[PDB]
Amino acid sequence: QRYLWQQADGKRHVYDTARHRVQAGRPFTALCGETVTPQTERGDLTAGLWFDGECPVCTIALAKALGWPVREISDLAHRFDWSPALITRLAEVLHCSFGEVVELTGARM
Ligand SMILES: [Zn+2]
Repeated sequence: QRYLWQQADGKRHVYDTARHRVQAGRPFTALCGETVTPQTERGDLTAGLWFDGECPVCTIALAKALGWPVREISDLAHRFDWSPALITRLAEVLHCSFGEVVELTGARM
């Protein structure tokens, strides 16, 4: 498995095992491009205690990276609430326009 989940900075992010090794107190850069530090006191190093919500940008980015059809990624995207900052970041990660992410994610408003 090239990609694994890892809770850090209050969300379950995904990371590329070819580029990072997870260690307590050490930063890594997740698929969403956020640099995050797992901490033992937050339960980050104990998988049975991962209670944070999933990182929406990492989730969508993982599906895209596993080669999902755009319709399926869209259904997946619809189960998150997308702030404008989340749309912008996903746009940067998918390397597409803001308008295409709005369409993909069903973000209204
Ligand atoms: Zn993330």
